[PDB]
Amino acid sequence: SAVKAARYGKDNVRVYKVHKDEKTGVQTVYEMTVCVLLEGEIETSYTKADNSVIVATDSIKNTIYITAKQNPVTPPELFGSILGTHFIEKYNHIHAAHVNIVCHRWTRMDIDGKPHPHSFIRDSEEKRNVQVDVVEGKGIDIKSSLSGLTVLKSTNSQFWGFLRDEYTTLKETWDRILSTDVDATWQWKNFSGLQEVRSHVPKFDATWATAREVTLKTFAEDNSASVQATMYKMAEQILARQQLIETVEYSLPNKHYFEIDLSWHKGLQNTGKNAEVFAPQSDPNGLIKCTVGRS
Amino acid sequence: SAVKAARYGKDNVRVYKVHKDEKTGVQTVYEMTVCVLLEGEIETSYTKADNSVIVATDSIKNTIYITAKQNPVTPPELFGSILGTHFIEKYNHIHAAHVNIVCHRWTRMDIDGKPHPHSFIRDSEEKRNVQVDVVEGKGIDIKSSLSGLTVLKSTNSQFWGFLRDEYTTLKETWDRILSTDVDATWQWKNFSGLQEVRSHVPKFDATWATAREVTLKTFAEDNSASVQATMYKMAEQILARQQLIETVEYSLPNKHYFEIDLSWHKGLQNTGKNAEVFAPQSDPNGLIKCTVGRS
Amino acid sequence: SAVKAARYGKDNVRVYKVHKDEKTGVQTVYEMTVCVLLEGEIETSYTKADNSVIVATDSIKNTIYITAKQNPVTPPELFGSILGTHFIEKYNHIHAAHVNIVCHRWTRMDIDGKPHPHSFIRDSEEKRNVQVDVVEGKGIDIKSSLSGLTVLKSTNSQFWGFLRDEYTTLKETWDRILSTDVDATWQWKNFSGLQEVRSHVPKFDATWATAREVTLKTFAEDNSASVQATMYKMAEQILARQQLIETVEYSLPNKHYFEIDLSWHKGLQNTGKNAEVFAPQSDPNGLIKCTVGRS
Amino acid sequence: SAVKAARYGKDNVRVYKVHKDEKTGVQTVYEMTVCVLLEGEIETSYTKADNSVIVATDSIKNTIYITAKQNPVTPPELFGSILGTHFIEKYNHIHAAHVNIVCHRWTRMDIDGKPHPHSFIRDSEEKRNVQVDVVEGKGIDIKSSLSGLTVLKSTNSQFWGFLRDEYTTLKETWDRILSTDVDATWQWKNFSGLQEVRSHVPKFDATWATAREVTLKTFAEDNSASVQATMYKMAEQILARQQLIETVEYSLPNKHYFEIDLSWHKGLQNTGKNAEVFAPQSDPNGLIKCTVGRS
Ligand SMILES: O=c1[nH]c(=O)c2nn[nH]c2[nH]1
Ligand SMILES: O=c1[nH]c(=O)c2nn[nH]c2[nH]1
Ligand SMILES: O=c1[nH]c(=O)c2nn[nH]c2[nH]1
Ligand SMILES: O=c1[nH]c(=O)c2nn[nH]c2[nH]1
Ligand code: NA
Ligand code: NA
Ligand code: NA
Ligand code: NA
Repeated sequence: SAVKAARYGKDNVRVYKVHKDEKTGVQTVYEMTVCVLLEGEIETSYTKADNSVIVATDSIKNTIYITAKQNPVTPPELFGSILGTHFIEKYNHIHAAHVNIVCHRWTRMDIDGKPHPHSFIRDSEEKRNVQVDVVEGKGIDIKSSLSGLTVLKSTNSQFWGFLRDEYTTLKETWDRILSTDVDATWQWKNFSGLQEVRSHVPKFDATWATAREVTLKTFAEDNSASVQATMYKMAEQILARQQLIETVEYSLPNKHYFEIDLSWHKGLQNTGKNAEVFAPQSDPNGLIKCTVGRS
Repeated sequence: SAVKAARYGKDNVRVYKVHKDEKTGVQTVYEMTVCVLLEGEIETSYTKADNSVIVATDSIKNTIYITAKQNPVTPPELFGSILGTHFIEKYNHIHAAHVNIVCHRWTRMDIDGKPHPHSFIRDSEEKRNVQVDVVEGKGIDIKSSLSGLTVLKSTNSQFWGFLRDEYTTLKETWDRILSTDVDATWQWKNFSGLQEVRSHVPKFDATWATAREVTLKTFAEDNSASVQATMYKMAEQILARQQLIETVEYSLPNKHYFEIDLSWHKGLQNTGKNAEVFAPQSDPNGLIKCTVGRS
Repeated sequence: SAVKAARYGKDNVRVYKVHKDEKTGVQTVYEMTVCVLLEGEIETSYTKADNSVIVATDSIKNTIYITAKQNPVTPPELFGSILGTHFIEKYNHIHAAHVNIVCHRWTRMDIDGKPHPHSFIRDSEEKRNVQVDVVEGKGIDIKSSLSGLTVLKSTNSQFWGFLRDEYTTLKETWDRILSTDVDATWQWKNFSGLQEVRSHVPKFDATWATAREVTLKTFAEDNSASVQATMYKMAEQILARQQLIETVEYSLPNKHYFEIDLSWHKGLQNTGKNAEVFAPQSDPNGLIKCTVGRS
Repeated sequence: SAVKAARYGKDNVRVYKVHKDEKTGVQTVYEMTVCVLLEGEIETSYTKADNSVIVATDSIKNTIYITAKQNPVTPPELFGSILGTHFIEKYNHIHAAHVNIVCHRWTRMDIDGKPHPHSFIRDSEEKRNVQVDVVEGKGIDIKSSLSGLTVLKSTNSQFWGFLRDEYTTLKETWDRILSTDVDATWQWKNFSGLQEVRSHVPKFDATWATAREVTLKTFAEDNSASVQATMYKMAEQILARQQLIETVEYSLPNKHYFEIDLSWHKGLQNTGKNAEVFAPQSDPNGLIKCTVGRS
């Protein structure tokens, strides 16, 4: 037997950082969960009990904190690139670093219509994420995403004209509820290294905001023919607005809300045009994915 | 042996309701999870296998949907009171109904600065809840709450002057992070029945809003001496603003964020006045509770 | 306003302890999650920012570890009683301690048919719990429980003869699936203090084992008329076998498995006597409770 | 823009099946959660709102139930292969089916030392899983796994001789706790189609049992030099015992248990040889992966 692939590191490293403006007194907080996995010439730790090639996972944890102390942690694409580059430059035998960062929301509170200098609310479970793969001699590959964005529209969704055979019971519909949790990923063109990532820093926050805005506006405004058709419209728009993106991937569950026939009870009408009360279904759920790239 | 207490019913009943304004085209959605447990002369179902006294839990589920079809589901204090009263009036041998409702957030989307007629976002995991106990001959007892409101302030929290003995290692501090998940409950004066609950309908939403506003403003503005002192200030204010409330209860975890000493690494300064990077602690956590009533 | 009730302490304190037999080389592990909440003359910490009355929650955490170092942690009824008594004896102004312990399963591995001296498996998510309330001048109240015991029987469950009215759609049945997660609590007679708890130490593990054995055998063997009737049989037996128990409480969800009518597809028969494939329902669920005491 | 990749289907389909032996009266239950995602000539559903190419996700759900009614659901490798093959054969334009199955434990109860004919316990949260990819013209690729197997050993784990630099604080150790949740995957050689999968049916359960047995015995008996070294030993053995396996992958968290220094309290000794009470750490955790194949 032989080691075909190996990686190891530290997962679930929670990090908080505060920035304090001495002039204005305003404080800004960042909170993330970080995972770093390393690859390189480490097979002998597996096959020969040779620990000399192991950068201890505990040391990786220390490094994340030190790096956060000495560098900006925003945008996460930059922080991830700095963190990954550190490992491949510092250790001769480490040739790839894989950094995943989940950013948690701490939104500044408005108290009596004015922004508070040091108080924050977790205003959503929505996350902003990055995956950064730093590979020696091959540059920096970055996938940015948003996830956990939960939305619902109560009308202006349709689903008709699908395949019908002996396995089909679903009725065609011209008016249904559509609800989903959005997971959207945009993949950046490969960067040559840190200098290039730094050159594009302003684009990271702007592209996240664009992806979010396009997702929300398209969801709200599209008279949806299917989840498939609506998600494609979202992806097309994002690719149009940022040329440094190579692909956009969406993964959308279809979180079903079922009509409840109450006609058995005093002829109560609660279906079709009369539907007011519905049963949200926890499971099963449709799951629709697509990756959109350039012609 | 004897049955000392018994209750039974249906839990985890998910309900969605839509209101459609025909004039304006605006739609409004409500989503809840409902639990109803009944008590009464039902001991023989336990001791003698006498199912004749059992209103089937499946029938309770049907009743929740029917009641939602035929009545307002907002404010939840009203819906809960209607639902509970139904069971005690309809069934001679059922003498108490216990209704718990969790309301989920579906906040209207703003698209290009204007409110969208039929699109919504789950803008937080914060819940608004009610517990309604409807007891035959004893009226309606209602406890309203908010829960899952997660906040953090990065300064203006202190904790010093606590008891010090041979079990104490905690250092006194004049500047720390304070973060919590707020669970706040206000207990209404007993109502005589549905007519009285209906008479006070406008007070329910207003009191929820007040409790939320007081919680946020007090958290943000108090230079906190302890979680204990800050939460008391919140409760005092709520009781002052709504005379129909008898008690306010808060249950607050103290979600710790620890300093990280980095001095071992090149004399890096990251404690006290120099603290920028912290380690959020998943567990353990302080847990502070208090119930405040009138003199 | 006035403080009507207050308690505070540390929750989610994870503790592991190992016992090493020097003679045999056998090791035994215990893992628990502990919560301790205190009450006493502490109102001024809330109303006056008087921290002098506060035993810091951090100190409570330290105390749990120290107490685990210096005492047996099994049975948990004993450990909880020791821990609670410590706080009321040590601090003049603390008058009640509320200790909750969740015990996690670490079951010794069998390797090649023999018990391994130091390797363990989490063989179930089932917990053994205690709630110990130690109140100055009022002794020690202990509630022992098991929870998270998930079982299913595929036949020998019935449900017929329930109330039928205009809210009822449920069909009577003489053969259904019954599945539940068992939560069973037995309440001990009040103990005068630690000496008395110590006097009964052997009864704690024995009564837990009896409660578990009775629950499993009754579930498996009863041709169940309802969840209500089966759970009463369990409680009756436990009370018969341990005279120091005052009450037994069961809380059982009815985790529904629905028939799937497949007759629309080539006349496939999958209902009644022909039912083979079912749809487990995540929600809603029945919830049945009862507290059984002595005549 | 163009569709680069697309797949869609139904996730979280819960399925239960019962087998009833008419001769012996013994019943056997199976419970699974199934996901099926399809690929093929479906791009126009995304780009042109052409639903004619969509096999509705609801129909996929129906198909899972029908297929479970008409076929064995064990071993899951077989059921998954049948289910996947159905979609590629039935629909001309569907060219790949991706089937994921999670099998839940329902272990027959022993009552008074004898196996009960129709009562079961969820004796662990451990799962047995399969991923089956059925691709038209390319056969059937099967990855079998176990996951959620949680183990702990209290001694006979070491970790010393790792890299030490200015980022390192971890002390070398010759005696520590090792605890992990095992995720182990074995990848079968490609099968040409259903006939070949059927030919190997007995090997599936046997290989699962072997993988489990090897994992447990190796964990218990290895005087572990590192997680890396121990996991390699496991993988090597599995590959030796089943020639139809091409690779074995392990993913193991290192769930840390920290010593607690209590020396500040009355010189209490609880470190090194005196360590009895430890603090289990919820996060962060080491994460160690490896894929082992043949020379
Ligand atoms: O077994 C281990 N492997 C590692 O890579 C490691 N790093 N810290 N502790 C460790 N333990
Ligand atoms: O055992 C049961 N008890 C009940 O109260 C009930 N209601 N519906 N099905 C039921 N099953
Ligand atoms: O606000 C606090 N209250 C307390 O009781 C406490 N104990 N430790 N830290 C604390 N912080
Ligand atoms: O938008 C949808 N897409 C689908 O593929 C589907 N299948 N059932 N309902 C559906 N809705
Ligand atoms: Na390198
Ligand atoms: Na009544
Ligand atoms: Na006392
Ligand atoms: Na095909």
